[PDB]
Amino acid sequence: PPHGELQYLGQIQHILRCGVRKDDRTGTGTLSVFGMQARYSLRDEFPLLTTKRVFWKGVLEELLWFIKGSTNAKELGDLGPVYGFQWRHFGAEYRDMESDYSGQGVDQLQRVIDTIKTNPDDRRIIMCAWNPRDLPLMALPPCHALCQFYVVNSELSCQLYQRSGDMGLGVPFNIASYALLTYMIAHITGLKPGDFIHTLGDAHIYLNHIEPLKIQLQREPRPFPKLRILRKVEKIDDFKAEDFQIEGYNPHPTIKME
Amino acid sequence: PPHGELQYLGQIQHILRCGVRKDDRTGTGTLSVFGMQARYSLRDEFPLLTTKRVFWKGVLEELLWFIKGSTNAKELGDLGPVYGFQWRHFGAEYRDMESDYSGQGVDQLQRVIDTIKTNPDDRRIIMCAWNPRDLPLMALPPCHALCQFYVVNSELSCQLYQRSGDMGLGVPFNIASYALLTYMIAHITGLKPGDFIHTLGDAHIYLNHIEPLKIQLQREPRPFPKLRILRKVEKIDDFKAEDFQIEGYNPHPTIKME
Repeated sequence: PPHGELQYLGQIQHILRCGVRKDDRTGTGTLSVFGMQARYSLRDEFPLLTTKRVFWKGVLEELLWFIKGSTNAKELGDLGPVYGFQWRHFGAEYRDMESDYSGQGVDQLQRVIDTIKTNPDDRRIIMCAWNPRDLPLMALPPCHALCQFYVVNSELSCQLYQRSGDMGLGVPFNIASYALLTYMIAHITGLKPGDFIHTLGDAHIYLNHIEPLKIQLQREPRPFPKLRILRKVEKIDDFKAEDFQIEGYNPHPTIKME
Repeated sequence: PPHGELQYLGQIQHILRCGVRKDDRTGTGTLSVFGMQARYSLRDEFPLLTTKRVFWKGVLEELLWFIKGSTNAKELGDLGPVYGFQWRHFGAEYRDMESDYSGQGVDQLQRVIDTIKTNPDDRRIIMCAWNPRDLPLMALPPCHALCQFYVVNSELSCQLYQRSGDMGLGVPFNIASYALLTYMIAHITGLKPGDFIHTLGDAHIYLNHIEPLKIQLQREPRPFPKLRILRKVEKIDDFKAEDFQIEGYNPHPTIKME
């Protein structure tokens, strides 16, 4: 039964071979394919990629920061609404990063947790993230990412749809990130993690990443690690970095893409 | 190079074999898998499924009705905001179906067309549809479907993400529907149709459809038809049913699912 990371390596191989040239916002070149999907099992393993060392400590710390709702870069400097502010205070008007937003906006993340435990069958267990630069740009701007949860047989699955995905830098970091979110939610709802499904719109490789990813393709995945939560934790806000332990992670060396 | 409909038949076969029992809103049973994707080429063919006769005339008429923005069921009886009203008047307050909503709300569909012709590289060419019953239900309710367009080399691609998909009845009808939308938009933006990518959250087969779909699996797809637009058309509002001709469609017989 093949290793999940073979999907990622195959998608990289496909973009290299079949991707078409397409420029991004800033006019920087990519090789691009529209529409991809991959599925990573979260059952007794954790999809932290092994063909390069992925920055797990930063996945953890940034996710914890989003879950706090912070718009204070210094906790990770008044950034405006980023993934925390929209995840915890969606639609509440944003003053400074120090302000007080209790009971203000939709709390998308708590709403997710609450629906899982009031109606696990619900097909609408959805949380969206916006790229901050889109918010001033237009009325009803499109989300950057939408995440859907699904529960069957006491297992929690998650599907992330991203309207674009940077295959070299952003995608491995996001697989780990939404896998960890799924572990965290499953933990507080008394469910077992199931699958993480990653779906992209414009899946792209930046031109300056082709060579480093060409070498990464030569590497054989090792068995994924396990993730342990080392405490019975109750509310999603109560998690801290020290509650998590990655086990049996043995990646190939770091690859710098910029 | 296999026929695109083999993907659909395979997904049906997978749900039958591996789907887990899961109830819908009304407590009706389905076999369910979370996360699927399929890709249908729109290049010199049109993905109107052939293992059963799909109701093309109703795909066309309902799509044309959505594009009108109508909330008048009699044009296809004051339904409230359905896919037209959100596609053409997103956020404008809805009185009666006869009212006057020019310049009211975001016109998601025109916005899509306008971005394709002002910035084809844009990764944010997105239009969402809501299930009407969700609108009174909560603040910032999740979309039912999100559709993303993509342009490279003068080809227009579309990805539909649906948070649930009824595999027996709804999915063939939606493949044809968003394929036709893609043909229509490509036509008015001077592009060639590219791919239609169909991605689902909870992909499910209703229990009472298992037997009919079991027979449908025994059938061999025929070559997809072609779709012709028989007029140079200018604005998306100017299309009419008689502008379209399906050619070389030779499906297997109708299958009634209810």
